[PDB]
Amino acid sequence: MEMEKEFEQIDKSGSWAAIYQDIRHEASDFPSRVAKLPKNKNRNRYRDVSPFDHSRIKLHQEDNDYINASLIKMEEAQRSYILTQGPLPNTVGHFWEMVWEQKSRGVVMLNRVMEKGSLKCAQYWPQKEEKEMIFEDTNLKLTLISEDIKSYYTVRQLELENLTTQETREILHFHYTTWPDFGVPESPASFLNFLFKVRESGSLSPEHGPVVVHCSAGIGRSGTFCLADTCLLLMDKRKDPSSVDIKKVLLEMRKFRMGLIQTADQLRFSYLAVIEGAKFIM
Ligand SMILES: COc1ccc2c(c1)OC[C@H]1CN3C(=O)CCN3[C@@H]21
Repeated sequence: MEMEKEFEQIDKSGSWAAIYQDIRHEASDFPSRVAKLPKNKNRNRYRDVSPFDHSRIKLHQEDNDYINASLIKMEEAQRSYILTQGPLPNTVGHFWEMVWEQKSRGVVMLNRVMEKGSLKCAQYWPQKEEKEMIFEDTNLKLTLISEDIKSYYTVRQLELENLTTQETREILHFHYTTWPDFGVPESPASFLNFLFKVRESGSLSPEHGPVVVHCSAGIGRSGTFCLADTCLLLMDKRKDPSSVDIKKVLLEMRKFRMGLIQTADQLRFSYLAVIEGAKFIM
């Protein structure tokens, strides 16, 4: 079925939970043996969210190459994404090592450091120009260059220096600051505006390594972001845009990381975002 009328048909019939449970039943199951090794316990935030072995990002280290991060490679859309958890106190150096080694231009953050009165990820970037951060375990230096605070999101320019080689690179930090502590946003307008700002920066384009996107677990809000981006790109590429099937795209993405889209409300919100976004594109 088309999307917008499939949408109204699920609303009128109140069957979002049944649709979402079907997706959960059909989703791929692949091994995640490296994630479960005892030496990696303090590298995982949640015991039930792990990268598959076949698609995990490897650190360029011989001691321990493990990080909780997955490469989502979308062949028809010609887009790739790295989805990862919010960094932990003992993985902030690994996080920036990955950004460096994978040649990423941008980092997309969809959570606040504290939500619901609890810490959802480490404070992993500097807040003042004159107070830079040094990660001694991976030999990197990170400096805040500029910050632009808007009503729904903040964009930061950062400098990452590999202290071994003295090479430097500019990284863009796109921080969506207004996702509610509970539920999903009422309108997709600010989320879509944010997606378009990331696009306009070059961070999603083939001349760079894959964008790094995270929330707390790296599957819910993060899944909404890449699912909406890929569906909109396919609607531009194809002769028949009504052929784009958001449930099929989501199941394709779940071949590369488990659990993408965590609730039936997130599934409905993803439909809404693609529907509204397809009208603005034209
Ligand atoms: C309904 O709310 C929105 C918000 C943003 C946008 C929407 C609808 O339409 C599609 C794209 C096209 N676009 C740009 O190119 C810049 C921002 N907008 C995006």
